[PDB]
Order: sequence, then C-alpha cells, then structure tokens
Amino acid sequence: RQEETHDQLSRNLVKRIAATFGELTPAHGEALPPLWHWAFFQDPVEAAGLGVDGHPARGGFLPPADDRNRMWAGGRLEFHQPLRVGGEASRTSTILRVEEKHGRSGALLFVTLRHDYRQDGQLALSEEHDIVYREPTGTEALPEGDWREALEPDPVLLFRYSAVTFNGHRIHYDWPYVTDAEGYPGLVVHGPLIATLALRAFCRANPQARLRRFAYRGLRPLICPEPFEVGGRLLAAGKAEVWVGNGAGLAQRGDVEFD
Amino acid sequence: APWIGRQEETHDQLSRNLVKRIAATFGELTPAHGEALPPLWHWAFFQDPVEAAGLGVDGHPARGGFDDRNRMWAGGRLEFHQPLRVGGEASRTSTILRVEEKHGRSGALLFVTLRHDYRQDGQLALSEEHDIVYREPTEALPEGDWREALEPDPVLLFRYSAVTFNGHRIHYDWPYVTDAEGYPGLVVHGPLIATLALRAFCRANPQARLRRFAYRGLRPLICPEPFEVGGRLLAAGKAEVWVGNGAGLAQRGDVEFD
Repeated sequence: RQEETHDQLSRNLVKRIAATFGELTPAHGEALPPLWHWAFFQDPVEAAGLGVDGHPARGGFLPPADDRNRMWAGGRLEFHQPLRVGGEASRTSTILRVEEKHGRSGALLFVTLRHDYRQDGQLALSEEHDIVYREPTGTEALPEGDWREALEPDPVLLFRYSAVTFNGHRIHYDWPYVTDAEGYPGLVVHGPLIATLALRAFCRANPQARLRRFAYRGLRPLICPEPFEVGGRLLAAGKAEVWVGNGAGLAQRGDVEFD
Repeated sequence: APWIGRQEETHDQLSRNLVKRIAATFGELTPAHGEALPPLWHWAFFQDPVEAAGLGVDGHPARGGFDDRNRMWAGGRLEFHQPLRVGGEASRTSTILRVEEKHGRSGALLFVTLRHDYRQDGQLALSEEHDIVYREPTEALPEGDWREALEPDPVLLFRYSAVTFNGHRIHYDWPYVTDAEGYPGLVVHGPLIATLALRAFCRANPQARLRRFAYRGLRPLICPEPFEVGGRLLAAGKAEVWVGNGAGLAQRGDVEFD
C-alpha cells in the first residue's frame, strides 16, 4: 500500500514554475510557494508504460481498455510549514479510497490519493487528491468578491504547466486529441493550475495570511483560450472562499483557512 | 554595440530529478548519481526561461533584435572533452559567434550561431556551436551498418519540449504549427532526432569514445510519420549518421571518435 519517494526541490525547476506563473524565483532555503510542490516528486514511465491519454497506463482498478476520460477533480491540503527551495523532501503516498458514484453522463470512478510531505524529519504538508474517470460529457454564477484577477490562458501557459509537472495528459496540449478523442471543445486548463491561481490571488489580497488549509473542487472544465477570472472573499477572520469562473459560470470553487 | 562577443554565464545543477524525465522521454535507463550524463542530454539544463509576459507569439522568448519569420534549430557542432556528471554543478559560458542577414529573392534570411562552453569542477567538459535560422514560412535513405525504427507521437514531442522547457509552439500546438507557420503538422525537434541519431551510433559502437559530433537539418520531420535513424563507419574513428523515411533525409550528421 504505502509508498515513499524522494526529490530535491531544486532551483532549476523552481525557475521554470516561476516563469510559468510570472513570479519571482525564491532563493535557496526560502519557501516554495503554495502548490508549487506539484512540480516535484515525478517518477515518469517510458512510453510503453503510457496509456493512450498520455498518463501512465490505466491500472487494475479500471476495466480493460477503459475509454473514460480522466480528470483532476479536486483535493484538500493541510499546511504545517512551507517546503523549502533547494532542500530534499520525502513524499509518503497511499491510495486512500476508490469509489463508484453515479455522474451526470454515467457512472464515474473516484480515486483519492493521500500524500504526506516531510523535510528534515518534520511533516510540512499533507494532501488529498481526487482523481475521476467519467464518460464523455448551468453552474453558479460568478459572485462578487473582495479581490479578483483577470486571466487569459493560452497554449504556451498550459504547455508550460504540463512541462513543470511533467504530466503527459494529452488534454492539456494535444488539440486534435482533446477534441476528437475525448470530446472537449479545446484544450483543458488544468484543475491544479487554476487552483494555484485562485490560492495565489487570495494570498496577494491577504499578504499576512499564514495558510492552514485549502480545499478545491472542479465544477466544469475551463477551455483554452477563453478568458476567466479568479476571485474570492473573506467569510470570517482566518476563513475565505475562492472561485474561478467566467460568463458561463464558475469552473472551480475552493475554501481557505488561515492564521 | 557589436552583437557578437558579449559573454554571458549561467549556472545549473545537473539534478537527477530532471534526468529521470529525460530518460523516460527516450525510454533509456536513468543514470545514477555521479554517472555520466548521456550525450546531448545537457540540453535539458541551463534553462533561464522568461516570464510569460516576455514571450513572443511563437512561444520562444520575444525577439529583441526585430519579426514574422519562422525560427528554426538549423544544426550544430559539439566537441566532447569529458562527460558532465549527474548531480554535479556546472556552468555554461555563452556568446553570439556570428550573425548574417541576406536579403534574397525568398525574403530575408537571418542566420545566427551561438557558442556555448560547459565547465564542471574547473574543467572544460563540452564545447558547442548552435545554428539558428529565421526564414519566411515555406536524398533517399541510404543503406548503413545500423538502423533504428521510430514512431513519433505528440506525447514524445511534448515531453522533449518539457525537459528542455522549450515553449516553441511548433512542437505541440497543432493549430499554430499548421495555420500560423505553415508546416503540415507538429515538428519533430532537430535536437531530439540528433540525440536519437547519436544514441543509435553509440549503441552500435559502445566502445567508441565520442570526440566530435556535427548535425544539420535538411527538411522538417513531421509527427506522426514513422522514421528511422542510422549511420555507417566511414574510416577509423569516423562515422556518418542520418535520420529519414521514405520521403527522404531529414537530418544528417558526422561523428568523430576514438
């Protein structure tokens, strides 16, 4: 069940994430910005090990030759101390739960991974990640908030985010595939990309906040290159909500707790 | 004022986490800490990407010496002094060696040659020239001593762009590469097929100690067309390598070794 892997949070890759987001590259020993840890702990497989969608070949939990579309659906993180640039870190991972649910387009499989990240023998971060497999497929409207950021995705941004995460999933860069093969209108803006943007905006609007908890859940896919915004609002001291959306409604919602 | 001769230095760590991603892209073994970085994998490193706001429309950094022309990796030459070590620090000293613009009947052609010298632990490890061409949008496969058959796909191309953190849209943005730059499909990277061509030479001659490699693109290789790499020995310590398919050669190169 449990698997422990290791990585260096090396500055060369941190530079590439920072450039992707248009942000500064922290120096050795400084805090890895929130959710940039997704660029690390990658153990990619050779092509023979890959599935048609570019991800690692679908394993035992799925039926043979599963045609369903895989999606990064949401997750939850608990923040204890920042991981630090230039240091090593271990990730202890486990499949927490697998579950069949009944979706709008048919039955969808829900996989929840749990990861614990340690540095210098201390737990820095705990995460749950929800992965969904669903069949080829009226959200809440964009509410008013205390901050907002307008964004305009393009394929270079999406390609770069896939690059720093070394995610082979073809829905983020292979336009003929994402349309003809899995039936989307165009490229999908990564769930974790917009989560990072929404959390980043909260932090900008709240620079003294010290993150304790972040939850995010996708509602509908965002398609490149349609403009969108990230927003949020304080609900109470140390409590905020965030969202990602546009004129067609919200694509992602999330919850922040902080000190 | 003179564009050539301005030296710039950059530093990196040849960290194994990115070596694993290169190894996976190529389906090769992942060298252990402290072993040799395989030939031409140095291209995954020394990346100083620019922020999204300083990117040109083709996904490369914006042109400072301006504009609408296609940029292409034309060729290069390398001299191998000693292998770079996985896990070590390394430095690259770079300069513009030569610049030429010709205003001919097919538009203006801008040719640029960069020089890179790579040092590790106070020793020169590798020297490189890289030829870049800017140009307005647009032989048979010989018999040899060795050959390898290859089928490109967009994941491969995406992965090679990822490890080189190369934003150029011709390697992954199918609507751009066709409509905007006039190719028939995704372009298989020159450096990628150069790595494949040299790697197949090293496979067929595992005792060969590389001294020099030269490569030149001849025509774009388009994904997903099957292609093959090969080459043959010309003389003691001399080989030629090539990349091509039924449609003709896409790249040639020369290997000197001992």
